[PDB]
Amino acid sequence: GPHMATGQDRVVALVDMDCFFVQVEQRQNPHLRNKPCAVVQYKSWKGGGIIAVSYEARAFGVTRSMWADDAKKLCPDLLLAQVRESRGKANLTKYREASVEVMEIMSRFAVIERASIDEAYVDLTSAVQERLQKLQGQPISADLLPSTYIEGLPQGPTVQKEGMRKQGLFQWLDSLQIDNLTSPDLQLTVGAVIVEEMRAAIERETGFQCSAGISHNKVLAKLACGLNKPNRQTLVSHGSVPQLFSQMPIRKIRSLGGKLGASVIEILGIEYMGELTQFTESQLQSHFGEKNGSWLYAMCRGIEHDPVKPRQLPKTIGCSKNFPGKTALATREQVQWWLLQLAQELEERLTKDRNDNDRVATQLVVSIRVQGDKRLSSLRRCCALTRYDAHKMSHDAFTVIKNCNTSGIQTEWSPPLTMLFLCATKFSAS
DNA sequence: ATTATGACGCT
DNA sequence: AGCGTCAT
Ligand SMILES: Nc1ncnc2c1ncn2[C@H]1C[C@H](O)[C@@H](COP(=O)(O)OP(=O)(O)OP(=O)(O)O)O1
Ligand SMILES: [Mn+2]
Ligand SMILES: [Mn+2]
Repeated sequence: GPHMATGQDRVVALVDMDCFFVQVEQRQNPHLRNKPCAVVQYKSWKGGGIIAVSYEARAFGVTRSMWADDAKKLCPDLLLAQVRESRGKANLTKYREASVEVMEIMSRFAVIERASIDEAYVDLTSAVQERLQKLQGQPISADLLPSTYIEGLPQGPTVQKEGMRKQGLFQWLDSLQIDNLTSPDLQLTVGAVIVEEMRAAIERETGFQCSAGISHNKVLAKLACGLNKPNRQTLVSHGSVPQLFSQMPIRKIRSLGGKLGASVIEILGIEYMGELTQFTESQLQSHFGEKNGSWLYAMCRGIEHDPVKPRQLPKTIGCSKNFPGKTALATREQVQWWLLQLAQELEERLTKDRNDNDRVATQLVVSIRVQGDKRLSSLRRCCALTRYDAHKMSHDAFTVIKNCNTSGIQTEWSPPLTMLFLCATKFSAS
């Protein structure tokens, strides 16, 4: 009853760019705008691999991970933009720099947690409190929420999507008690007003559109974000959770998309997030461990406490390349040349990072994969990163891996390497 | 031959 | 530390 926490203490948003790498390429090249188009890396093997798809192209069935030649079978007029290649490898710098553009705009409104190259969480609790005093018990006009969906509405007592959106929004606003400065629903609404403003700023100042979710925690905010994409934002209230979760596959919730989620389904014989409410906390802890069990018990009730961490910059800087099938590295000279290529891109990014962000990495992590293994990584070894010098870093990387070579022969490498990875970690201020 | 990343958990 | 999981 009165002592039962409801996880309504915070206002959290998740802002996620719409078909991000595609929009970066469409800003650069106007011919690609408002077209079925995708971003591809490499070209020689089956037209290259698709890593981003415009909403026009999705309508034809084009998806991420599809080969471009296969995508063209679904969409013959599909337009393609290629990822830049430097030192023999895909180079994602243009998209990292576009990410920074967006992150710096978001940071003007609130402290953000960078969650990926194209999304960040926002803790809006304080900003909401401030806007609420500005408002002075003034009602929130629908005009302040021109792209917002209220999940679960309209309900009860109609043909257009925008018409439905506004119907739901009006039901929501009509019910709001604006007199209470601590009503969670009011706080979420004001949160949504601020995110409309954030999203307008991102679009005005970069040309990029995005979607967003507004709720009381990160997991619900992310789920909300995807409910109405592209170019829209969705408010998921605490009250909307039982209906929303009653038909929500468990795999849809962040962190449950893999083996744990499959185990929840198999062991408990359920399909939907809401079905978890029928287990005790101890029951869930018995199956899934103390931490997961407690997390699941609260999460299926819409409650989660993971903070929006104040971190805008990535914690690691890495450079990775696969060498699939017959391209696998089988000579020492091969392995050394590619370590140098990776090390050279790493040095470039590290040096820029040091100038921009007043920090220095102190540890170099080296990872490889060997033909036959189908783990992502076969071996991970660390060494000291004492200077930003590609020749030194690549020599050091070779040193820490060179005894993986089963070859009795100096010059040959066996088994061949199907992946190399250099990652700079453990930053210190400088 | 679903690539290039990047965060966090376990022991 | 080195490995595994989950993510975009
Ligand atoms: N598995 C991947 N491999 C390589 N790059 C990826 C992968 N997933 C995502 N990316 C890149 C390209 C994406 O444009 C960008 C953002 O990813 P994501 O938010 O999942 O989709 P998206 O922004 O392209 O479309 P949308 O978010 O509108 O569905 O990150
Ligand atoms: Mn996105
Ligand atoms: Mn994303």
